[PDB]
Order: sequence, then structure tokens, then C-alpha cells
Amino acid sequence: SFSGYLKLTDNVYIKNADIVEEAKKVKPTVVVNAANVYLKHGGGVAGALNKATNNAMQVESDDYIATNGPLKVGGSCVLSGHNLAKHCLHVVGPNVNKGEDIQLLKSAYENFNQHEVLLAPLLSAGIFGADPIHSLRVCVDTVRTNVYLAVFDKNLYDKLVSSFL
Repeated sequence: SFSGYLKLTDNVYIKNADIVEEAKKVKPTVVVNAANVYLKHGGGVAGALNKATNNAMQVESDDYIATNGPLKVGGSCVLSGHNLAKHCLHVVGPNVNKGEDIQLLKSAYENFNQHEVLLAPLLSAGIFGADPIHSLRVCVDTVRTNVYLAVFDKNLYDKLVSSFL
């Protein structure tokens, strides 16, 4: 199971880790992807998860978009986890660098409540432009299921833990 996590609340845990490496080690039931509405996994967490699947995540995602159209900001879809997990929950957090409504971050985290346990990144953090401290607060105040957060950046992980109210 998950090892080396710091417990923040009854249901939220955090670790300084690369989520791709964490997924390959744990092979959790659900890994969360920091997706965009088009499921174009170019950079950040999505690019790293897709590259780990040898682009199979992108091929599956393009077929999903061709059939269903784009996701909504704040929405999600469940696809295969390929070699990383049983399932990948592609969740679209608001991209602040695209002027998307930061209020949609709570709706994005609500998707996690449909899964008993998840390995996830902080939504809208990184290249999505939101404040990761704010993302962690929305996470602990919205998610009720067991969420294991993987924060790639050590300096950000330390800042998140030391500032956690």
C-alpha cells in the first residue's frame, strides 16, 4: 500500500514524490490526472503520466474526446490507468493562466468523492497557475474519501506542510 505519507487530516495524506514513480510502485486503484478539457496530455502531470504509458493514455483519450466531446472545467472522466493504476480519473481543475474561474477548483475536487481511495496531484497547481497552498486547503475541505497527494517539488512540499493550518 501507500508508504511514507504525512497525515494532514482524517482522510488526506501528503508525500514529496513523483506521482508517476508513486503510481508504478503502488499501482493504486485510481490515479488522478491533472487533465485539460481536451485530454491533451502535453505537459505537467498529464504529460508525465502519458509519457509513462508510452502514449497509450493519449490514444485512449483521443478516442474518448472523438466520441464524447470535451470535458467541462471542474469535471472528470474515468479511463484506464494503463501500467500506472487500475483507473485514471482525469480531473479538470481551472487553469488560472487561461483565466478560468478559480471557484471551479472545489467542483474539480468533488470528483474525488466518487472513489474510496486515490493517488493524486494538487489540482490547478503547477502549470495550471493556481496557488498550491489554496489547492491543498480546498482539497482538505472538499474531499471526504482517502486521498494520497504526491507533490513533486521538495521546496513546495515543505512550504505546504509547514503552512498547513
